[PDB]
Amino acid sequence: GVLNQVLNDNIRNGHVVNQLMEALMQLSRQQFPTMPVDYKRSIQRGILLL
Amino acid sequence: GVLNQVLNDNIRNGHVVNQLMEALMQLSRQQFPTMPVDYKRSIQRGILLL
Repeated sequence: GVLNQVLNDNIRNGHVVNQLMEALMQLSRQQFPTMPVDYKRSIQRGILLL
Repeated sequence: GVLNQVLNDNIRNGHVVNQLMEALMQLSRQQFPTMPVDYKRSIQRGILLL
């Protein structure tokens, strides 16, 4: 009888995080040409920690 | 009725900063063959600040 706001049924059986990891691993695999090495190093470590 | 020293009308609508940032990003992406890495690093950090 009651309306309900339900999640996707893909968030529930957690596989969204695999797409997230795919994206983050890709961004690790790139280079940051515009920016120095220390900045990229900081960011890529920050996402390896995830 | 009065003379006036008007600006360009491409400056009033801030677009010249795009020319500037494009030039700065080019200069950052280039290497400094003749010079060390600490100088390049300092310059490129100073360019990212802006």
